[PDB]
Amino acid sequence: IPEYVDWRQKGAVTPVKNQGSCGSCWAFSAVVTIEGIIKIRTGNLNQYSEQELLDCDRRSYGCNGGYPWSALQLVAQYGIHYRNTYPYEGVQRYCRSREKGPYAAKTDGVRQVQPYNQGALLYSIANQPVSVVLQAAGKDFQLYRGGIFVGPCGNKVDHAVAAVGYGPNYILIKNSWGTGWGENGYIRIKRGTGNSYGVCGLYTSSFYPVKN
Repeated sequence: IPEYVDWRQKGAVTPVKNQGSCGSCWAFSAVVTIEGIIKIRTGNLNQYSEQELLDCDRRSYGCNGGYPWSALQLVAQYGIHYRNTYPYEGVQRYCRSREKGPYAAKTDGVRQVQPYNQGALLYSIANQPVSVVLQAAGKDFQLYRGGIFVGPCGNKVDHAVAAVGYGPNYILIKNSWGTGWGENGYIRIKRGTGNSYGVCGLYTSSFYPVKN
C-alpha cells in the first residue's frame, strides 16, 4: 500500500472535463470510476459518455441531481458507450443507448466502501479509483485555485467528484469543473486530522463497479 498513489502517471485517468451549467457531476464521477477499472485489467484506457448516463438514468435527476451509485449499477446492468458515440452536450434527453447500438463497456458489479473510514477509502483507491462526495456548495472550495484544502467547509454533502490518488497527507480529487479550477481541474484535500466525516464530508458515501 504505497506511500504514494497517483493513477494519472499510471495511465488510468484521461484529460479533465466540465459538466457546465448541468448539475450532473454524478455521471461524470462514475465514468471515471468504471473507466479506471476498465483500464486496470484490460490495459485499455477509455473515455465513456456521461451524457448517456444522464439521458438514460431516470432514477437520477439528470441536469440537476443524481446518484453516482445509480450510474455504475446502470452500466453493470446494461453498459455504457464511448464519449465519442455519445459525447457530452450538457442537457438531459432521450436515452440513445439502444438507438446508439451495441454497448462498448459493461462492468460486472458495484460495491460501496464503508462510509467514514479513511483507511478504507485509500485501500480501494489503491486497488482502483472511486466516486466520492462532499461539500462543494462551499464558497472556499469554489475559489480553490491550488492548494491543500482544510476549510473552512461543512458536513452538508452535495457534490460528487473522484479520488485519483493520495499521499501521507493529501488526498487527490478530480473535479467535474473546467481545468480553470483548483490545480488544473485537480484539488488536494488533507487527510489524517481526526475528522471522521472527513473535511467537506468526503467520507460520507463512496463507490465502485467490479470487473473480472
